[PDB]
Amino acid sequence: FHSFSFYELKNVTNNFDERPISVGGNKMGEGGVVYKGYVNNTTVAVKKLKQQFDQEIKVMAKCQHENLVELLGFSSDGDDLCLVYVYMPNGSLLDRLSCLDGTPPLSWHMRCKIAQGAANGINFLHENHHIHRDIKSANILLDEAFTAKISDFGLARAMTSRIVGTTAYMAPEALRGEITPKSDIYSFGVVLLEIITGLPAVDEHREPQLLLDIKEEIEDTIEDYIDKKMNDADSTSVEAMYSVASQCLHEKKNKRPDIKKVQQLLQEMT
Ligand SMILES: CC(C)Oc1cc2c(O[C@@H]3CCCNC3)ccnc2cc1C(N)=O
Repeated sequence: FHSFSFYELKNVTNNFDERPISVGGNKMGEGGVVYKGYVNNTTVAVKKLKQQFDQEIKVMAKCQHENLVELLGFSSDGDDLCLVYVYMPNGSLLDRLSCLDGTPPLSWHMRCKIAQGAANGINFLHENHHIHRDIKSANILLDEAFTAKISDFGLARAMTSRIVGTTAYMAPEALRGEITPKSDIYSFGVVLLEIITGLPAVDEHREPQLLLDIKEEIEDTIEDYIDKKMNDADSTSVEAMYSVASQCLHEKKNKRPDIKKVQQLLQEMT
């Protein structure tokens, strides 16, 4: 990891121009704020935010995998804390599912590669005894070849008083304070429902507001929910991915499959 001085990161991000890229600024998104930078011949991602910063570096130093984002460097010039990453041209899975900024809809073929890639990333994390604690489509980034790269390891862990994560993706025991890798499985089940439907996990102007509630709705079909912005989706593979998501979303943590089974099932699907 390269140690950058804050001034270097100031200059490459147009003094952290917080305006969105579309408006002429450098902001890519927020969780801290993510800025586009240009360091020499390289386009980079600069996250300007301490325990979460030290944890992000700690996890990245140990975890290097093609389905995890790569940390290039950092900056800790007192007050301001920055994390520098390899640039992901196709942004997040959330934005590609919503076709934000007019990007074309992802094909079913591509969606299957993304789901498999994301499962391989979680498997590496779990094999290396790490619980992500914030698995969501906004944290699944896409490179130039649409290779799934898991991001945001600031809250990662090797019961708690401080409950953290994204409510719409969280398992019941996670909402209660339990720290378990079985909780990441549940959240991935929500991500698989987003991949199938193209619907966000939460929508205030929707019935049901929460995507995970459609599983109970179907248990009373998935064909009605399949993303219509695809022409290469076959019922056999869609139902097979839904079966994986359904198993992931079992409300009883011990009845959910481990990431290795999830990988195996996603492999058997294609
Ligand atoms: C590792 C991380 C800093 O990298 C990125 C984050 C991105 C993003 O972040 C949102 C806020 C943080 C939570 N995720 C959503 C949205 C859209 N595109 C993003 C591209 C990158 C990248 N490295 O090119």
